[PDB]
Amino acid sequence: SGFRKMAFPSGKVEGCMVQVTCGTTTLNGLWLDDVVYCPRHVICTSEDMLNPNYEDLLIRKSNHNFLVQAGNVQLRVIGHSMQNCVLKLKVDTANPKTPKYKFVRIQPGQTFSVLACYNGSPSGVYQCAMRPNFTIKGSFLNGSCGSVGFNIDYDCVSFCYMHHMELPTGVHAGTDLEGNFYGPFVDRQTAQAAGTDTTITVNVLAWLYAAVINGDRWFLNRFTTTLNDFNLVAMKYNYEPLTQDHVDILGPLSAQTGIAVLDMCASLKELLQNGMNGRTILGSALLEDEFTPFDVVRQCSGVT
Amino acid sequence: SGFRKMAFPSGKVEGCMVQVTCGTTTLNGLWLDDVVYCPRHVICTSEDMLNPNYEDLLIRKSNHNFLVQAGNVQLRVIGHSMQNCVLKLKVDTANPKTPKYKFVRIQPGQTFSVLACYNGSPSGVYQCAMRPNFTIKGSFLNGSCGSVGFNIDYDCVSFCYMHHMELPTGVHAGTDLEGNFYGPFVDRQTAQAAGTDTTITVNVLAWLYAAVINGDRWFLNRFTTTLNDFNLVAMKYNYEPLTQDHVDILGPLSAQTGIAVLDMCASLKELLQNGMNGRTILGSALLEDEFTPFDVVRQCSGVT
Ligand SMILES: O=C(Cc1cncc2ccccc12)N(CCC1CCCCC1)Cc1cccs1
Ligand SMILES: O=C(Cc1cncc2ccccc12)N(CCC1CCCCC1)Cc1cccs1
Repeated sequence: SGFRKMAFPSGKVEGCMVQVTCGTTTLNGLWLDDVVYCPRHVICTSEDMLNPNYEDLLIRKSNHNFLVQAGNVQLRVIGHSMQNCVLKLKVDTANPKTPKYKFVRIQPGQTFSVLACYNGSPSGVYQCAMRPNFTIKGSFLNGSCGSVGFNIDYDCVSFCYMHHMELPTGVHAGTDLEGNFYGPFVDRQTAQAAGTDTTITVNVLAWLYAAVINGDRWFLNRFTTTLNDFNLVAMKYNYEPLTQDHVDILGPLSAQTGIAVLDMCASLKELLQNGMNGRTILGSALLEDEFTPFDVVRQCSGVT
Repeated sequence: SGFRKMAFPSGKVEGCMVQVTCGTTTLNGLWLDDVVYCPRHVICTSEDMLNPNYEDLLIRKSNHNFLVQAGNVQLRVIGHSMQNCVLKLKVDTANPKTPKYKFVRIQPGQTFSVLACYNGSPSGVYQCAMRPNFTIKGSFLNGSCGSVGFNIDYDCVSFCYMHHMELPTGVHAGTDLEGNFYGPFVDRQTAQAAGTDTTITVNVLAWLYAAVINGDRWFLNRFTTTLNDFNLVAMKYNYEPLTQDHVDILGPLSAQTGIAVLDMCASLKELLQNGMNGRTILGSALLEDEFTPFDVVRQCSGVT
């Protein structure tokens, strides 16, 4: 029992973190096989960020201008290319610690673990989610760029995010491991507003199911609702619309607790309309939306 | 910017996790050098837990009754002893992945990372704190015993906790790596009530400092208070008394923000007396107490 914001063990990803320096800029790189993946803004100075032309800036760089350090040993760069907003630095040594891996592009509402790094060294691990506005509410300081987001399925590490940016609003933006930004963000130091940060309804429902499993049942009411009625209330409260795909995805949690999905929706509806009244659910005073139904099942079953 | 409940990278501790089986009971062990540390209740059946006499139960066990598996390879047990509530299983192979380590006994209010394990395999990592009542609010299922709590200082892993128990209240109890329980808990399946779970005031103040650094300043008021006046309010709200040692420990955060410790105490006092009014601080609707002043500084500075 007990329910925690849990991240995947970071060991497999720590073994991939390297330091990439280009000129006076230093950030993190991900070393998988004989390729080092890093944000392309490693080639920029702070002044360049206002209006960078990456292709032109890259012309003035050669393999030897990219310094890659794994531990206290330097890696030899034998090739370099730009794929969208990431640079692929081909090195002469395959990473002996390369885990089994995939590059996946996640959807909003999907959660992942981040291994925050500075100078190629891991400093911390936390769990977060891709917000519906395509931002992540991370914890990143200057130099954290190149830190990655990932999920683990037994032994396979699915890399889904690479950190690139902090918007003026203090939220974060980044790309998948192919260099494509999540959302409409660009790697320029320019006015970029995130968009409405809606609550991930399916994740809130999953977390309400986790609360019932773990004993917090005070919020359970005697009502039920329909998808349409529930969505009228969800829209008013800046909650994402709930689909039949979401109801289907909550099926196993519905079965384990004996609580139909639409009954849990009615309980959520009253929590939105009446507030918590100074009460908590799993030690939280707000409705948590950064646990997917898969995370709730994984944590409550004990997947290793 | 951004502030997250961050755990230490778990890699160094993942390399120590082994599976210990005795008879029909299986739990986790910590393999450091040629010794495997595990809860002594690995020798008990579910029936034995009601009234175990560990010394007598242990007499019927020999080195060969303890099965240690690291990965898919079995380790040879060449010696066994009971130190308080942990068993030390001497194996014939020193762990090739032993990090630099210490066994420390933490105080209440101190935070640590837990690598939750099942069958010697890591399943997740989260950050928690030793509560003032000596319980931990973890996330542990049956089979999680032997999972450890730790802190990392650069390359040294300080092991501070080993999971043993879940109290009827759903909270957790465990020992330091010498087998001594935190608090008055015993490894018996018997009625054990935790005691008042007070809020760690010094940690709440540290987190209020983190909020100011990260831009959430709405709670800052025009008042100040004294340690005695503040403590009269803190007692009423089940908050731990604040000492001059705590004020001293908050000095660097006070300096970085320009906010005197007693001014932050007055802000906290009004938050306790008036509530949040539907507002949040670092995306939380309650006052967070599981970040020490050291954690706030570490996260805000970027210690690797
Ligand atoms: O946002 C960052 C990094 C960053 C990330 N997370 C958190 C940050 C916190 C503080 C400062 C910076 C942070 N950029 C890079 C900073 C420069 C450092 C020197 C060399 C040239 C880049 C600016 C842009 C990238 C893309 C579009 S604007
Ligand atoms: O509390 C646990 C483990 C546990 C921990 N965290 C979470 C748990 C969740 C569910 C069940 C159990 C949990 N004990 C061990 C369970 C037995 C399993 C079979 C063999 C004999 C022991 C009972 C006691 C230990 C000390 C005093 S009473």
